[PDB]
Amino acid sequence: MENFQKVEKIGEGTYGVVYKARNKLTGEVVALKKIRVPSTAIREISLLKELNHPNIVKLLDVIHTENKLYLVFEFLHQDLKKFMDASALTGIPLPLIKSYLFQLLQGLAFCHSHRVLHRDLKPQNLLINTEGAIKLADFGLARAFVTLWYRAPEILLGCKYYSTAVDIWSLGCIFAEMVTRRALFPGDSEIDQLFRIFRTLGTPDEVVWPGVTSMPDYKPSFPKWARQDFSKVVPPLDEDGRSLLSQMLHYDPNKRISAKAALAHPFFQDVTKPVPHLRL
Ligand SMILES: CNS(=O)(=O)Cc1ccc(N/N=C2\C(=O)Nc3ccc4ncsc4c32)cc1
Repeated sequence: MENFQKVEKIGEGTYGVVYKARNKLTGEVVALKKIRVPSTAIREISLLKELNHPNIVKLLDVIHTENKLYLVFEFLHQDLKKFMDASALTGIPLPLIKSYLFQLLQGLAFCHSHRVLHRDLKPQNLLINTEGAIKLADFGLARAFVTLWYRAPEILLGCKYYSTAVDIWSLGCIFAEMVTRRALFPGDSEIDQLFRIFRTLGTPDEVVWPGVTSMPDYKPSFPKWARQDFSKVVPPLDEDGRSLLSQMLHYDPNKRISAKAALAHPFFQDVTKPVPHLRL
């Protein structure tokens, strides 16, 4: 805490405040996260600094002093949310959307292989740089240690042991948002969130989701809505994209496409790595 010079507040998070800081020694610019200390957390966090991948924000150091916990991460200048706002008028070029989705899936496939979930993906957690790369931030902090727009159905229905599938659902929601320039399910409460999903994808039943009527928060009194055509939901997206999106938004967590299989989807046959025009 004394070895860093806080430059600016980057924003309050779920587990703490994040600051852009300069290492008073090395002189390097980093992202300092003050966690708002259980031994289990220390161990779980420790395993994360060994998780290195080009599409994951690197956890540089863990400072545990005076019974306080600070996480030092690599620093990137902008998040996807800010980039989307800046591109609201023209929208993000399809090639860039494809590139970003492709890299995010590589990052998830890597984390999922090590059995590490995110559980709380959102545009604010996706960081981009001038090189055309995009990285996932906050990976694993949920295990070691409010927007509901990207929350998977199983979580909303009370399933306690969710899987890697919840991250695929969130990514599918972000995918749709980049394409249409509007959040797909902008709920303002848990029941509103659930109902917005049902009104679009249809109220789930035992046919599409075996075991759904046995979920802890499922109510037989839920209204029964019909499923809408994806052509209406994400209009400009081509057939390959709609096909991939539909598999990312399958109700049944077991039928939902995995990150690895998504990487082989036809939608990515012509993927490239364009460079975005960022205004820092
Ligand atoms: C509000 N968007 S903006 O682009 O205008 C300002 C801005 C500038 C940089 C960043 N980067 N933030 C982060 C960064 O560089 N590394 C991180 C590691 C963990 C984490 N947990 C939550 S954020 C966050 C970051 C995020 C916001």
